[PDB]
This record gives sequence, C-alpha cells and structure tokens, in this order.
Amino acid sequence: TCPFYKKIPGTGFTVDAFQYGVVEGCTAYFLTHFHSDHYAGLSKHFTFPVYCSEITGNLLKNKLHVQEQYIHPLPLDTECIVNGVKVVLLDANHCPGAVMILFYLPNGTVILHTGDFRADPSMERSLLADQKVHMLYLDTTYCSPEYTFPSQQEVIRFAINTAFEAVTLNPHALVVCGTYSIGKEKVFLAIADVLGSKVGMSQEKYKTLQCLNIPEINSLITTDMCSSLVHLLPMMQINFKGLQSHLKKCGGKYNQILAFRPTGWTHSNKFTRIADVIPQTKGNISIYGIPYSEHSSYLEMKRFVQWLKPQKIIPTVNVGTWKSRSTMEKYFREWKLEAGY
Ligand code: NI
Repeated sequence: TCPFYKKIPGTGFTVDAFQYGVVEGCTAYFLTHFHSDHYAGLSKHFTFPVYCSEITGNLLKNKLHVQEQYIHPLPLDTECIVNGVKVVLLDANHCPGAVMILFYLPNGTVILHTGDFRADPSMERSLLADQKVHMLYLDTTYCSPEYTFPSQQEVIRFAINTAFEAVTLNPHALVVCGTYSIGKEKVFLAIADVLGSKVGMSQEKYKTLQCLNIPEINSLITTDMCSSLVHLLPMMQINFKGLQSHLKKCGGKYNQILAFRPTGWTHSNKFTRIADVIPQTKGNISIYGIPYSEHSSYLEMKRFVQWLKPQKIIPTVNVGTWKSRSTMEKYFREWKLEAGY
C-alpha cells in the first residue's frame, strides 16, 4: 500500500512508488533518481509509463532492462505537458540524473518534490524564482543541527592532496575507492586525474558509468585494472581483510594501499575538522573515511526552505518515528517564525 507522501493530489501521478504493485489511479510513475530505495520494484516486466531524466532512462534500459516503450525521458529546465499537467524537472545536485519535479496543478496549486537533493544557493536562480510554491515534499535526511559536514570542494581537495602525497613518496602504492551505487564519482575521478591514471573497475561498474553522459568518459575509465593505479571496489570490501586479498591480486605490482570510504555524515564530524582527519592503519594498508555528502546539511536545508517560503512542508525521510516527526515539525516552525512567512 502506497503511503500518502508519495502521492500527488489532483493528478494520476506518483513519485518513487514502484514497490506497491499497480497503484490505483496512477497513469504516470515518476522516478527522481537511480538509487535502489527509490526504484525498488522496477524490472524488465514493468508496463506503465515511467517519467524521468535522460540519465535515469539510460540506467533503466541498460541496467534494469525496462523496455524502451515505457521509458519517457524529459529535458531539464523545460516546461513539459504530461497527461495534461505542466511539469518541470530541475537538477537536484544529488547523484547523476537526479531531479526535483515542479508540478503546476490544474486548480492553481504549485508543488515541488525535491526527491533526494543537496540544496545550493544556485537553486535560488532556477525557474523556482518565478513563482510561489504551496506544498514542498522535502528530503529531510539530515534535518537536525548536529548534521554538519564540509563542502564537496574541500573534501575533494583533502583527497587529491592525500593521494598525490602518498603516491609521490611511493610510486608502487595503489589507491582504492569504495562504491555501492551511482553518485560521488568526483572522488575517484579527481584522484585519478592528479595521478595521471585511468580508473580501473569491473565490467558491471564500467557499464553503469557508460550510462551517465560524463564528457570524455572513454579517456577516464577502463576495465584493464593492472594498467591503472586507482581501482574501484564494492564498499563492503573496504576493510583490512578485503584489501589484503586485493593486494595479492595484481601479481605483487603494488606494496601499499591507500583507500577511501566516502560515507555520509559520521559522529567524528561533531569533533574533527576535515584537515585533521586521520586514517585507520594496519601494516602497509590505510583506510580514510571522508564526509562526502550528496544530501543537504541542516544549514543548507534551512536556507533553501527560508528562501522558498512554502505554505506546507511534507517530509519524505525519517518519517517512521513519532520522535523524528515531532523534531522536524519544531524546526519547520522555528524557521517560519524566524523568517516571518
Ligand atoms: Ni538517493
């Protein structure tokens, strides 16, 4: 049974609602981005129209084998008519192909669904500037003041410098970066660029990266692992056991591993500056946890919402406990009283 916060009132539309079977009255299923919690339920046997970005469409076709006739890609920043309702897709600053959706209801109501997003001041000069939003369906993943983390630029700077230093000291070292989904590709692409290397990876991961419309991608990645000094591995293998085993595999070409686990927030954010971050070390292996977020900080979320001044807010994350829901409602009221809407 589909929950209320995935329904768009006064339309036949749902958002990210693929795990409930056939939804009663739904004529179009929107998908905000290609992350499993959101696509959960789609497969090659789906026969309803799916509306999404070009990138999300490339992934549905190639990775999930959804048939072409049910995939409806829309350009960004463009007024489109779907089943007689005007819609716009906006970049969400999340993972590749992730969108926010603006719906202009036939009765005059305007609704923004953020999907997953990392709010940014640049969004204040999109097509959002032009008119009023009555309802906001908000990605509230980090809606609490304890959730602080640095910009994505500062995090990339720390990784580039760390990696370049280590490999310049030891030309026989290997950099490994963990992944479990699309997103956060800048981590491994920036490190490989500074080292003058391609990024090596499995055939399955190469196929995923080939769907993302990244410029010059053929110049950046490869399946020939041993030609490369940046490798990608599944996130679950980024530990001393998994990396010991990986170090065997190149035929003793490498005598040191430096590894990155991009997480979201961890409690070490409440005490440690990014510059001050230190790895866990065992012998010739070091693992760095780095706070590369593709969701809004509390401060970024507050700024966006105070700027948008919506009439109602519906959270889409952390909605399962009464304590969570109560905490989020208190912050929405402070923000409104502080700004005066
Ligand atoms: Ni996501």
